[PDB]
Amino acid sequence: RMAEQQLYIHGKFVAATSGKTFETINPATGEVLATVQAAGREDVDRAVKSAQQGQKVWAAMSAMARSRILRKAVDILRERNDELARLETLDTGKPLSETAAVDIVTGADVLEYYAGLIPALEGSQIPLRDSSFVYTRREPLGVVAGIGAWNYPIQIALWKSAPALAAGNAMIFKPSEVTPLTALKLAEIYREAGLPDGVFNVLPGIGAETGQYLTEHPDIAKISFTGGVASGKKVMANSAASSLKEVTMELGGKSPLIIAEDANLDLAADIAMMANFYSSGQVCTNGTRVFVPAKFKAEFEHKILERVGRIRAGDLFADDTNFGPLVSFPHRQNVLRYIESGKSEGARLLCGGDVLKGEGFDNGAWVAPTVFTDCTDDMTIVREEIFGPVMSILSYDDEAEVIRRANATEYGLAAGVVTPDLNRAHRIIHQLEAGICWINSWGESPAEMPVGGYKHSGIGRENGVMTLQSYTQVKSIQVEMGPFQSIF
Amino acid sequence: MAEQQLYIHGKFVAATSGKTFETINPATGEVLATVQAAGREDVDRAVKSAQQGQKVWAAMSAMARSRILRKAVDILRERNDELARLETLDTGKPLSETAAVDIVTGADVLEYYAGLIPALEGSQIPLRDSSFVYTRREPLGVVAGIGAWNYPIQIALWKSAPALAAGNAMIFKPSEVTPLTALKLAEIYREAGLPDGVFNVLPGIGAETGQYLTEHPDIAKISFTGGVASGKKVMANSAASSLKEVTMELGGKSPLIIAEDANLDLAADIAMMANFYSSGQVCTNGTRVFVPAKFKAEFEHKILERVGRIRAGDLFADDTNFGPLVSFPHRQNVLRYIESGKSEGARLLCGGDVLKGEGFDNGAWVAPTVFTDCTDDMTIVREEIFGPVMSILSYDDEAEVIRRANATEYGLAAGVVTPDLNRAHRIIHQLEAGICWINSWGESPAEMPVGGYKHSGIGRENGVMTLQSYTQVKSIQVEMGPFQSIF
Amino acid sequence: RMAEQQLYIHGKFVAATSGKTFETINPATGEVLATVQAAGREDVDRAVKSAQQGQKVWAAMSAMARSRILRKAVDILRERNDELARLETLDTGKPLSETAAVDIVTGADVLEYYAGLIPALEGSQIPLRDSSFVYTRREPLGVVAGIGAWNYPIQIALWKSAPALAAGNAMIFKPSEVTPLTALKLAEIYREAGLPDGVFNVLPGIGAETGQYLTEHPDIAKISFTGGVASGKKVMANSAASSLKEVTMELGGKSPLIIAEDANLDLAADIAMMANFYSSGQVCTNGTRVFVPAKFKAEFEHKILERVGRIRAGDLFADDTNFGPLVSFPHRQNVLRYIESGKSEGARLLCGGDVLKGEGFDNGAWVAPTVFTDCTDDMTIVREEIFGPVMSILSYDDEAEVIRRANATEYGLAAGVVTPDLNRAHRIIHQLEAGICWINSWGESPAEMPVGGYKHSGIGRENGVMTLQSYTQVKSIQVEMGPFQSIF
Amino acid sequence: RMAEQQLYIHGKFVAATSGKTFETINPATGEVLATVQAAGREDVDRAVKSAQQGQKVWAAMSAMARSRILRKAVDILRERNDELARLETLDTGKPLSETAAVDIVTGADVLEYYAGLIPALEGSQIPLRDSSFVYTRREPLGVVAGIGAWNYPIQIALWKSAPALAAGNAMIFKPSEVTPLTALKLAEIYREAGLPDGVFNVLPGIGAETGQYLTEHPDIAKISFTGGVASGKKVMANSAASSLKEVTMELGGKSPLIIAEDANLDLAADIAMMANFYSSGQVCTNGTRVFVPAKFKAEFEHKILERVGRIRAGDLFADDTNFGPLVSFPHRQNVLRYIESGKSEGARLLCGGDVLKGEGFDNGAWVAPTVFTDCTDDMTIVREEIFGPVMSILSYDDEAEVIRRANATEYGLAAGVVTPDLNRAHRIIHQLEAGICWINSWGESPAEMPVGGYKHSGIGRENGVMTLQSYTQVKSIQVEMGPFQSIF
Ligand SMILES: Nc1nc2c(ncn2[C@@H]2O[C@H](COP(=O)(O)O)[C@@H](O)[C@H]2O)c(=O)[nH]1
Ligand SMILES: Nc1nc2c(ncn2[C@@H]2O[C@H](COP(=O)(O)O)[C@@H](O)[C@H]2O)c(=O)[nH]1
Ligand SMILES: Nc1nc2c(ncn2[C@@H]2O[C@H](COP(=O)(O)O)[C@@H](O)[C@H]2O)c(=O)[nH]1
Ligand SMILES: [Cl-]
Ligand SMILES: [Cl-]
Repeated sequence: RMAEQQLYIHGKFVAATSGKTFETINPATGEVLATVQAAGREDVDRAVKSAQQGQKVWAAMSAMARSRILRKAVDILRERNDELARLETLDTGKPLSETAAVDIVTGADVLEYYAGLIPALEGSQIPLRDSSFVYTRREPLGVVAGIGAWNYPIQIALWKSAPALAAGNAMIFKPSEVTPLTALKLAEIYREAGLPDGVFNVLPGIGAETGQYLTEHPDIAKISFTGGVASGKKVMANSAASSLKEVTMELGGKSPLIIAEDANLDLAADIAMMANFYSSGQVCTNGTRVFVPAKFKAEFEHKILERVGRIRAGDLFADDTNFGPLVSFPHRQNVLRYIESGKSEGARLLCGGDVLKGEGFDNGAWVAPTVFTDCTDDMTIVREEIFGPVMSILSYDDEAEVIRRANATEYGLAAGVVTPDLNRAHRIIHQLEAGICWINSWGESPAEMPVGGYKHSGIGRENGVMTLQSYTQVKSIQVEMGPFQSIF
Repeated sequence: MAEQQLYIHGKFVAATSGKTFETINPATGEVLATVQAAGREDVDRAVKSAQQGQKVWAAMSAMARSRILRKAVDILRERNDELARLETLDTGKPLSETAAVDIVTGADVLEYYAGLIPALEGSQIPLRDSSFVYTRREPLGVVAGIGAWNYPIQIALWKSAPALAAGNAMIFKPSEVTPLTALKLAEIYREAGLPDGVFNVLPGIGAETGQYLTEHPDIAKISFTGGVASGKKVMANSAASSLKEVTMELGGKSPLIIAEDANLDLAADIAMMANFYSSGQVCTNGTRVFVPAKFKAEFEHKILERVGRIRAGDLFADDTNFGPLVSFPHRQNVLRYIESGKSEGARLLCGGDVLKGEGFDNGAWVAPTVFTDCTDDMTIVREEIFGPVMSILSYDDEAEVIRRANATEYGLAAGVVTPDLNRAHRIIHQLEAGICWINSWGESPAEMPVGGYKHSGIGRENGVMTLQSYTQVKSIQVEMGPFQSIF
Repeated sequence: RMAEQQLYIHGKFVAATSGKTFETINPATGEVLATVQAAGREDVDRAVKSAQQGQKVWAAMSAMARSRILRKAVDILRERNDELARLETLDTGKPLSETAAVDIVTGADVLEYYAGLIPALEGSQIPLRDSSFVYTRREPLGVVAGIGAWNYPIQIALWKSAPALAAGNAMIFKPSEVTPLTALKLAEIYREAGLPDGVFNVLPGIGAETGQYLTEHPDIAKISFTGGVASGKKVMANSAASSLKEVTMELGGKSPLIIAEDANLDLAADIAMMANFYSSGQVCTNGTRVFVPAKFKAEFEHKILERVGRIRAGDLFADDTNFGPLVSFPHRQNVLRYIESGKSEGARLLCGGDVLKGEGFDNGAWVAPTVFTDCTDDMTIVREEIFGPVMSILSYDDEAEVIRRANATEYGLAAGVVTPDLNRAHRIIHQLEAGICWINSWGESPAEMPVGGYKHSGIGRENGVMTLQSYTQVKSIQVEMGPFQSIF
Repeated sequence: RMAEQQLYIHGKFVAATSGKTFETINPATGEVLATVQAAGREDVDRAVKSAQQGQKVWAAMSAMARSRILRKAVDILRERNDELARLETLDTGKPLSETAAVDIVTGADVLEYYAGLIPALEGSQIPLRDSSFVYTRREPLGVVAGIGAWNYPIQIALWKSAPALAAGNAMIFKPSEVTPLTALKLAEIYREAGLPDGVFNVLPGIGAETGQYLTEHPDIAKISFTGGVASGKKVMANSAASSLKEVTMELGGKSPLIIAEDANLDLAADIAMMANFYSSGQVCTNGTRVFVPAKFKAEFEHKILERVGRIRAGDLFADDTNFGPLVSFPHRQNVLRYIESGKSEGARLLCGGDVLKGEGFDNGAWVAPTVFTDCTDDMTIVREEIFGPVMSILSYDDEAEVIRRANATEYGLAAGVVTPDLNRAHRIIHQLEAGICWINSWGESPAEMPVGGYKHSGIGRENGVMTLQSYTQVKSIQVEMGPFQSIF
């Protein structure tokens, strides 16, 4: 077993003063991975004052000095990629085949990206007249808070802290109570790279206490939240009631995958598989509404079933395992409730629909890869994000119809189209009300590419140059060199 | 005047609320007009009208949109005086202000954004020979603006100009105190060729019409200007309902720092313009004036001399430069703060009472008021008054004044008066405010982003960035290589 | 006959002091349109001193004051579009069906575009440390010169003067001696719009004198030239040798049009026609090397023959005329020599190849629309810009081959591909060495879109936000607020 | 002495086929440092073909892969700083106190800066209408050539190669024949960092042969030149006559230092010293015209004499040496000619004016720190760049006068003002016709700050984000999804 996990405040581990702890479970076995201390209201106050002190040191350094420190953190993350991925697999249940290739690789890609952009962060200068001009400064916000989710723990920590730190802020990061372990490791790595004490503090805890204490704190200038749509609305409200914080939200979706009448169905089946069953379906951007032309539906169903049969659940550290248990046993219960609603509302179950059983599965939170067909737009499984391995296949007749049905949702995160035709690909994508659109692919999220939701799926964006800027605030300065005229 | 209706889809329409309210002329106490209030059903009609207009509007070319907004600018320039007189009647601000500032600078911002529409561009990012990303800056759709009463038509233009320029339709709710010019603007936009529904105006009260807007599920963004308390309610309800993007321009308690090397005639002029324009009803006003102790007595003399030249009177008279407050309930709140200053030991330098006599007894007048000997714990020093109440505070050294200038939950504006190169930039760089003026006050060019730090605001208005903030980024990856599935 | 045309200097017409004149001819009839004064060395020096004085007034105005004046000029151009187009047709020989729909419309579009961008022209601000920061100004160059070509006289005058003026400069414009008339009209329009005197001066003359005097003048900060590749090299040399001027050059090309194996051949033929025979083939961006798959070549040739048979030469003011004479008898002589070279080098003449004869044609320099096929990469007509209505059709077998052959040229101006396939369209275009690339279209040049040549086809760009910036020069300013340390 | 120095082509040293060599002299002793092979016409052609091959590999890599390789070159340069600085001191005669603190540090600072910006290099996307859009690519130019100067050999090589490589190009670099050695070392360092073979080739040689072969080559797309005004005009002409290359030129200046009437004269004297005597006056940006108010002139002259007496010439490797010989004996002869010109025209010699003599100086190309006063705007030493340690002090009476005199020159490189007054500093700087402006300082050139000349002092800029973009060329691509309409 691991040692009791403490808070990370001001460059060292420190005991919480809340007197409270929680446990994180290994979802493959049900065993306790670690007991974790929970940050109380006073621990949060201590973290903010640590962050205020560190942020001043960090911002006073030169831009290239900050760049070099983050680059050293990148180097450590590349060296420790396999070790960090193994820890992430234990905490999340995701196969090592995923965590060692994606989670830290792409988290570090984003930190590496923003490290190089720090010196390009510039204000503007605006001439008004010969005797007066304006210039702007992109100043740090100060202390910002990141609230992470459990499906990509260290990647989310990196995607939130990289731009925040790169812009000259300190960040207090609260990982999900489900998956707190890699965030604490990241804090140690940042310190090892030379990040000033206090610039990245980590506070494990539960949302109702530690999360709320951060969102309410008067000296936190911005909150960045990743999680479910409902919890997001609550976070965003509480941030306004306290001190009118800036907000960023990356929430869930019900993203449509549109298969065009001229699509190759093997390619379409491969994209739908990767859009539904990666990380056991626990991805906010998953293409869980798969729209297929009626004339191709039966053949598409056959190709999905063939690929589903190739899914390899088992030992999460085995090279050939590509499917894991869900992150927790309560989450499995929620996915199973959705599956039962699909059955009772008349969707046709093509495969899966139950837990996995037998040696090596009975103690883990496993759900079989599940595919429903003959789905309709009013069904619960079609309208609501499930966050488990459940694909809904929907038939359609014409392009105008599928665009309307694709857009007829409160969600807005991602979308995609499969077509070899130039006009159809751009024409359709331009009409879809989603922030992340994939043509003949799914899932790739380059550090350069801003990502976030339309409508109820988000506020603001992550990644790209714009996100570095969104972690600064503009100060406009007018220099008046002419004589000032008063009307009094 | 005739009973004022809602403006929905290019025409005046009766409200379905069965409710009305009155707007009072603050100079006479008389009712200017009865105004229909938009109910929950009216808001839904406005949204559906806005959805229809926005699609027509967004389908036009960028230059087609530019030309239509430019035509609205031409109409606003022509009707500057007519609109200003209506603004004066509704707000109590002197015609000397409304005819020179309110429509002029409102139109300036609309004109600025009209020209930037064709420059609104996405990006393209190569990943590898076989895949690239490009982005679109798409309209949000239907957005809502909630205006304040101190600059009714200017606020309406500063919100609607970037929103319309970005391809959105806007539903605008003016303050119930000052609803009249927003309705005039709606007619002007239509006359310019704005498609029906792209700018709808829904007068009403904040507790009903404003709340219905913040709650509507099909509104993508709310832009609010007003007080801090009302703002927190707006931003909460916008999140609880449909997770709207939000922009907030709130009040402040902005510091004016007079340096030890400042010319005191210049410093006094800046302090005057920072406190008594629009009778002190300006969000950015420099209501905490920090003066070095060694010059405090002389500065107080120079302020008193200039206060003596203030000309209250007929708001349509050329030489009038001071008006009544926007309403009698607001005057009562301002008087509550003034009495707080007296009881907490601040020294009254001038004013502090209502104005009396022929032509003033019927208006909501408060005399220009100056407190000195102020300390950082006083209520008048800590809280926004939004009336003509200057607070003068003494200081000894530069480090102190910076700490005290920043020791506030507000973050809107700030300024320094000094002829020294290093001092001006050095001090300004350390102040926690979004709008900083050196050797001046109040100028807000269309090019210059403005908004608050800390409790004074969220987001910005004006400048290129605000046009972008009325769009949403769509990222599109083109994968020309063979897609690899691990299953 | 028109009245004698004078120089335009400092807001009024003025006699040249050179004592020299030239005539501009109506290319449809041979009649003298007007006698035109030629600017001498002293006239250029007067124009520069006028421009220097006007530029200071212009640059001192507010940004929106400049914007409003250029917009008034736009409004005048819209109102007089048909009158100016008729003058352009008389001077150039291009059909009114073209000049009234393109030349002034698109010239004014660019002026309107830049008029609106003036307030967005901004510098930068760069923090170095707490005690020092840098800011930049985008200052006007001062006095710049534009040298126009004869195929699009007023359009070029607008595309050069609009960004130059919007950036705060004065421009001295030298129109082609072939086509000086609309530039003089534009100068009056600017003044009527409120442009300060001296900000746009126009100096007709011949290239060997007036053009050379401008390129040599020591107080002209930049030369922008449109013309042939050969003449361009001469101008760029003289500008460097005299005073080290900044330079922009829009030269000719031999642009490839690649027809993919999956293209609809009616669409491909329509694009090829528009890419070769608009303005009687006198267009720098024309797609004069048409690459067609071997298996479709015969059918494509038939479709070209059918469309060529529809070309309607005749009265240039008639609605149905869509083909005009070449601008002059010397230019037709050169085109005729290229046609004869094609015949003698073994290319197969598909149609045309001769002068037009008979009533209405004997007085103009008309050449029949000409198409050569069976062309090979070594032929003179394939390698060299003809600037007449001469299409070369080349067969190809595979995609790698056609990209190689398309790129095997010193020219670099434009290119295009015809294909409905998403991957093919972007994949091919990304490999073509040209600045202006069209997918399933040809010729459109939006004000927003920077256009210019690779390799020998140009230096710099016109249109787009970047061209406004390129008519400014960057000044960097460091404010050092810390104590300066000397090592001596 | 060193072994015969070879060319660097395609990742290795290779013997030249020209049969020609030249020698580089140690300016402190007159000894031959090394015999160096000169690249011939055939050698330039091999280098270009090597560069074309390397550039294709380099450009095909990911952006972050290119960033990492340039960052490894940075790390090696930091490590080998002292070794490289000693070599630079031997080759240039600049004191080790300079070369070890400035030359490699600031060269590497720029490489490090551009390494981080590679992922931020983005094109644009422009919607035209629902059925058509434009997007742009910032493509590499291909093979570019940089031609270096002798005063900052490795710094110039880094400032040219860093943006060029970061933008995806290969560069062929020709160092000055006076100082060829550190460029060859840089070529090895790049390869050691993982730069693909051919991406950075170094061709020592003379300007009239090797330099000309580069400017003439048809497959080099851009020339970047740093040197004198005269040779620049020659280079820019030959580049146009051959293949219409893009050009950047960083030439000399006669930059003014304006001392305001409210300036502290100790600060002004310190700024004037650093603006004139660093690198023994061999800096293009030097403030060689020092304008002082008449009322302060006598006191300022005394303060200059005091500080000139503190200059410590001697052993270039001694810690306390801060002044060196000139780069070569022929260059000293030209500097002496300028000094005699000052005497013959009646300028008053305040100090210096002769060679240094005695043990340790008789064998080196030493010139004493020289200050002329009572200078006027028509004097040769005032009008012409000397590129030696020669300060000219000019009296003035009022602000308008000094701005006019500061600007009355063909040069435009730098300028500066000394004043504590807010309005005066910005007011004056905004009116000066120079690209590089310093307030209350001199000489600092941050990687973020674009630098280059107005008027005859240059074309284009170096450093800053704009210089990364200027090493790409814009390709505009229109996607037309609507039906194309032909008028034929
Ligand atoms: N998008 C998203 N949804 C989540 C996440 N965690 C839980 N959910 C969703 O929220 C609900 C349960 O959340 P809980 O109340 O257990 O935190 C379920 O609908 C579940 O799918 C998360 O990290 N991201
Ligand atoms: N690209 C281009 N070529 C031109 C232009 N004017 C003339 N030429 C070319 O120059 C040659 C003869 O014209 P000249 O410039 O000698 O009068 C021919 O090759 C002709 O096509 C022009 O404006 N653009
Ligand atoms: N600005 C500048 N001038 C130079 C440079 N090298 C030589 N010069 C100047 O050019 C002239 C000729 O010197 P040369 O080029 O033959 O060494 C002299 O006035 C010399 O000072 C250089 O690298 N930069
Ligand atoms: Cl491990
Ligand atoms: Cl009236």
